[PDB]
Amino acid sequence: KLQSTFVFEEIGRRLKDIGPEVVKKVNAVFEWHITKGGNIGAKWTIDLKSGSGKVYQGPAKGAADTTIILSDEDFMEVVLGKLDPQKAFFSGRLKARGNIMLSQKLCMILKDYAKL
Ligand SMILES: COCCOCCOCCOc1ccc(C(C)(C)CC(C)(C)C)cc1
Ligand SMILES: [Cu+2]
Repeated sequence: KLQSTFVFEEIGRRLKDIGPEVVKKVNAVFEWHITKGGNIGAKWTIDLKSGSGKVYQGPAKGAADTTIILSDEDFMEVVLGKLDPQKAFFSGRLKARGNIMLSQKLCMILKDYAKL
């Protein structure tokens, strides 16, 4: 059981409401590899390229623009504000592949949706 699952499911619920506005600012597809034992326990895609966006399990149906790899616990610590994702990147706990420049847009945008 991964705690990250609750977050991804809630994100999916959120996008059915704020999706269209999130997809216009981001315009990208994000893949997530959540580890538990250095072992990938779950893969998630957050597609923000059309409509209201979508969250689904597994690898991206097409190319992912950015892939983020981190532990279940570290993901949760970033979600709860206890671990800065940029510090985690420079420390080696958070890995990012692909277009790392796109990673900025995502946190900032949903956060601003976390204050409404
Ligand atoms: C151009 O960037 C310079 C290098 O900095 C890299 C920073 O990388 C950290 C940002 O990547 C993340 C990591 C996690 C997240 C969260 C977990 C907040 C996204 C979420 C809540 C939608 C899962 C967002 C962006
Ligand atoms: Cu920033």
